[PDB]
Amino acid sequence: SPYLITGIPKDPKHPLPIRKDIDDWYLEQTSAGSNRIQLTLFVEALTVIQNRPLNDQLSYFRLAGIHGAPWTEWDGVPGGTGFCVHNNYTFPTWHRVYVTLYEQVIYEAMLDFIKQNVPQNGKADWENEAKQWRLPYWDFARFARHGHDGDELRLPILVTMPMVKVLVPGQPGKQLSKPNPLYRFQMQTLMGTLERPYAITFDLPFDKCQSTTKYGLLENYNADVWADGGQNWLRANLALNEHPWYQNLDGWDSVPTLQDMTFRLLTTGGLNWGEFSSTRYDAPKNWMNLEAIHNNVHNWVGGFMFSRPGRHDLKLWGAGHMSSVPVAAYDPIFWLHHCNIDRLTAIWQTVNSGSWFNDDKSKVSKDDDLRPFHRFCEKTRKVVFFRSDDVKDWRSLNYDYAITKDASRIRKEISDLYGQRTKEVYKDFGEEDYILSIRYSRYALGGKPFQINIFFGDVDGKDFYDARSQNFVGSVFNFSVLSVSQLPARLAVHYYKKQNKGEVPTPRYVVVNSQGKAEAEVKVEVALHKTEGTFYDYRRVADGKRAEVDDAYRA
Amino acid sequence: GSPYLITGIPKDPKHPLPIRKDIDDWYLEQTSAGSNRIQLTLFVEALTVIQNRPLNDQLSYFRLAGIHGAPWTEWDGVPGGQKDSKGNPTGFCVHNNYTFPTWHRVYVTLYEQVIYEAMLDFIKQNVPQNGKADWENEAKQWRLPYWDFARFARGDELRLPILVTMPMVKVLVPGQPGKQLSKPNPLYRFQMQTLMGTLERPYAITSQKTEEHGWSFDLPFDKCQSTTKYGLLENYNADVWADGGQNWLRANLALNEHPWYQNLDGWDSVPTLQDMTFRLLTTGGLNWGEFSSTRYDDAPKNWMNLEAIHNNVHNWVGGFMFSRPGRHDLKLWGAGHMSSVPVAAYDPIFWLHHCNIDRLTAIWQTVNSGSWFNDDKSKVSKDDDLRPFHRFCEKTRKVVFFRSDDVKDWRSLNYDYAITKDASRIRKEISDLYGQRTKEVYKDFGEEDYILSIRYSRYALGGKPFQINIFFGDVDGKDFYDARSQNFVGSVFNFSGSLEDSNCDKCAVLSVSQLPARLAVHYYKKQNKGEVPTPRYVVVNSQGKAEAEVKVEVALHKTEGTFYDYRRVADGKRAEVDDAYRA
Ligand SMILES: [Cu+2]
Ligand SMILES: [Cu+2]
Ligand SMILES: [Cu+2]
Ligand SMILES: [Cu+2]
Repeated sequence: SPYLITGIPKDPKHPLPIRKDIDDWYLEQTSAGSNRIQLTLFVEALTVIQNRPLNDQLSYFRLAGIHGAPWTEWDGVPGGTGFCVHNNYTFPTWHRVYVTLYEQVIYEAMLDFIKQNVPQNGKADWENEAKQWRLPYWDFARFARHGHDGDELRLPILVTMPMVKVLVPGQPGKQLSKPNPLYRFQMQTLMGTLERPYAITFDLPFDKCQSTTKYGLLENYNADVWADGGQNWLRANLALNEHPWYQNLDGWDSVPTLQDMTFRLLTTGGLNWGEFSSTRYDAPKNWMNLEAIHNNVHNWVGGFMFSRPGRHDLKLWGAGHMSSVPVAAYDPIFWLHHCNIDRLTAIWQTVNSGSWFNDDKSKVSKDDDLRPFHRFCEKTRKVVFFRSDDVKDWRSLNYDYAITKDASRIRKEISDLYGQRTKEVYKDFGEEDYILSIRYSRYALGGKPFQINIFFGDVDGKDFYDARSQNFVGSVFNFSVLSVSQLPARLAVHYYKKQNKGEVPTPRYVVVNSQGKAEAEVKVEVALHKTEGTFYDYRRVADGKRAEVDDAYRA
Repeated sequence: GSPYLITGIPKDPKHPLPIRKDIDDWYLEQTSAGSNRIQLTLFVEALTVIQNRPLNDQLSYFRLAGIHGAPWTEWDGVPGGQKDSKGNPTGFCVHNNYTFPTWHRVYVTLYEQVIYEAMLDFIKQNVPQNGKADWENEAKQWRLPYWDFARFARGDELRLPILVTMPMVKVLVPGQPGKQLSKPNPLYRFQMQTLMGTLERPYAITSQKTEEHGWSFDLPFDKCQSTTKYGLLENYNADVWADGGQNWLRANLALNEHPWYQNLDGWDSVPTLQDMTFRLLTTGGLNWGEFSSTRYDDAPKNWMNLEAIHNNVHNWVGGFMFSRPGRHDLKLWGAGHMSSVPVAAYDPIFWLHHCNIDRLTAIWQTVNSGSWFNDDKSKVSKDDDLRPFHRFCEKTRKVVFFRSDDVKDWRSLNYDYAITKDASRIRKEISDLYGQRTKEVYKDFGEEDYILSIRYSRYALGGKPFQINIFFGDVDGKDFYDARSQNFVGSVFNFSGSLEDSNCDKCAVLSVSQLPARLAVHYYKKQNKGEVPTPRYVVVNSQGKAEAEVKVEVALHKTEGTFYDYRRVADGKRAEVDDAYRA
């Protein structure tokens, strides 16, 4: 302390190693053409980091603690209202440094593991693998690879495995199945009981969790179930593949909204940095932003609803860490999600070279200290805080992405990964585009999170939640001066028009809280906009209206 | 060593006949203000010890579970490797025969006894001298809790036990009052150190894929290190199958299966499992052969049987479909150990399920006291050796196998159930626990009853499992699976295994179930001008495809007045599905 964040140190033998897609990396590592060493190193190093004591500021707990709860100091920097930047233009750059911190800590732990565990004849080889390793990213917008015995988005293979097989150093040809540190983070006692001042202690019972969970916290189950609510990865995958309700009807092709949004984000030109970088709002075509997409992914991975009114056999609710800004960083997938958010930023930067804190709005924030992150400044000869300009070129942190390495085919790569399905399905219909604009206050529920669901047509007063809900079009999640997001609406409008003799729909919205109830006093500005031509001159064509729900479902 | 005499927990005169408690009530008591938490600690610690015993210890968890089915080895000196008349591997368990309840009664007792013996060891080893008397007192009161699968958990719904849904559980630290430690919960799952397909010879869990003859399973159980509920799905990386998880919410959903229409607005629901259980316990006049088994030997009202209900619960807890054809974002399939005869006993909930099956047998015996292997068909099986379970015959002074008469009075094994101890109240208790909701919902409609009869062959797919789904109305050709499927009425699961005739001479059978249909008929009539529905059936395999060649006799029957004299009113017909969904 101060812990100097440098990125993995430069070695001439390892020029700008890449952060790989975690699925591609896992498949590579578990093939006979791999020594399986990088997999073993990541698992063993992250296990050590997770098991470190709380007084160790490089423990997993304390590293995750930087983001939000328990709101303590870190690296001598006063804390406590966490350190993470949200709803501001430094959202991408603060998180760029945070991810690099995690990567660097893991690398250092890998080197220690080698020193304590690897025989002499293997040390050079194991060190060599550690120096080439970079933190993989979870490509949340790319169709998963599978046997096809359709295509869908998925959580990483590794995140869905409670156990993982790794090498046993010193015993050639021997492998052992061990608990997988990417599956969850678990402490030895409930997090609400940790020694002061680190206790996690909220309208979700995170104090009653020993393990991080995805969708595992539901009301009206015994509280001891919450100690480890499990990883409902199939449910998370379902949420990640959110799309309009009509697409589940026979005869229609589906397009995951997350992929459509990500394709739009990467291919739409002309945004300034303030528009791209954040939900912050002090041109609705420009409201598709990195942070809003990131917010929905948090929601879809973790779940935010603890309850639902009424009677339901099929229960699609359930809450978990990733939906909650104070505790999301405890879930190991947090870091892989943010690794991809960093990749998306790098891609956008590559195809928008001039647009860096350029506009009058974001310019104010450019020189913000990115607390609590320290580095040694070459220009002033002293320890300072990171600033956004320090990480404009992510390569200065000694990592890269394949997609930005060979950027000569970047637009082709973007289309191949994120645009094929959208184009395939859109091309069946007329050359017009529709988008939804959404503007809200993140503070509208006193700071509490909520979800804004939009519908075209009649709203089921007892089912206004998800893609299973009649006439659902899409959602915007308040992960928590206004905030904005954008949704694709082209295909949902087409369907509505087919049922309603060509009429444009009124966007109807419901604001849903963590109890699954509709909030009547949260203002949301929603509008539908149309342009001629396909997205790959928008005009407002319908104003939003709040939908009513059943009395028992009202907050 | 051998023989291991199965006696039940030894008699302690301080506590003459302790009760096997409802596992949720017991857990709630053990964690409530006022409780010492000693029994919970003992069960967790003892079961953990048993689970960690080596494969060559026949009292290890693995070897006890191994008695039921795979890997089909010897136990207590009784040889394994049995093959049925078609060459299929067969284990010791009895299915589709009238000794189904009595074989399993002894099996559950074995488990309980082994756990109790491990509790005494734990106390002698870990508990300080000044606390040994108190801990021994609790161990001697403990009996294996039952999972009441048909009781609303504390709207109302059926649920897996609280304890089974907890990956971790807090237990006492013996030498330190007030102190607890969270430990992995041995009731959540059973996990070995390697994939079960790679265990030391001869214990590996392997299918007949590289065997000389027979069929046993095709789900990738050889690729599991842990037992799983709904965790095995096709088109995911095989490393996910090492531990597919406990999808307990999905299991709860299956356990609450009811007709499709009940999810529409304005309708009250009744869980079919509870309605079936209430019918099973209250319908008079069945003989032992009718009650005890799915086995049919040559009146549909008497086709509601213990084994069929048990079969459906196996399916609902574990899942049996590995895949589904076509495009589906919401994935309701997924398979696991409890659906599969060869490996179900590895899942710790198996024993709690069978504990309740034993309790249901005891309840039924209590209110049908003159019906014990009483009919010509079942009397033939009364004296079968319940291999591999040994006991001492006092009369001949030799070790013999258990036989059904030895366990007619379960109290001879030194346990009881609250519901059979206070027998004067038994019918009121059955109503309070299993009948209140059925009666409240039925009362809104006409005074008449409808039931579906189902007769099938367990061996229709060469031993493979399948599920028979019944519908009233048009069947969705891409969705013919469960309560989410349009017009679904109910299901019958073929908990399939070998022919279990290994000892028969070479030179020398149908199954039945019954479904409630009253409420579904009411809804169908409401949508079709009062028309009586033709039951439509689809036979579904593990790949989620319809088997057109599996023959099923389905009929709808009606009586005047409520069940709490049936006449056939419609015959069933097979429904076709989409071409891509056809086997
Ligand atoms: Cu953040
Ligand atoms: Cu985030
Ligand atoms: Cu059995
Ligand atoms: Cu069974």
